[PDB]
Amino acid sequence: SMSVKKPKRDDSKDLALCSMILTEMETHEDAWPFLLPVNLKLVPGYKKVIKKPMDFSTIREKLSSGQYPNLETFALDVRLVFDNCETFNEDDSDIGRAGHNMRKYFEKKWTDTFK
Repeated sequence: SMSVKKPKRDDSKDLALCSMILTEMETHEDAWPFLLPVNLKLVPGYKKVIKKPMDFSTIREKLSSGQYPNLETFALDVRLVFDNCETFNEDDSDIGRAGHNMRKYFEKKWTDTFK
């Protein structure tokens, strides 16, 4: 509350560390569905169904330009990528499996780096 604060957690490396995680996600072999924004002209249904599209290139640009106020807003956009994928793709599809694999990969790196 006013003039009453928990001890200050060091957040000075968060930017660098989120960039590293994002690099590891970018270079994973199953990243290919997620590297670029879904082409809303060429994929029927996407625009109407997926209210907030997100992809790794968009996260990278937001990251690089100070548009994440903290590491939690960064994790929310990563999770959005996989939540969108589960909304639009069957579990038993190459893309559906890719999204489950990548979410696992991310959540481990996240826990190991920050928890």
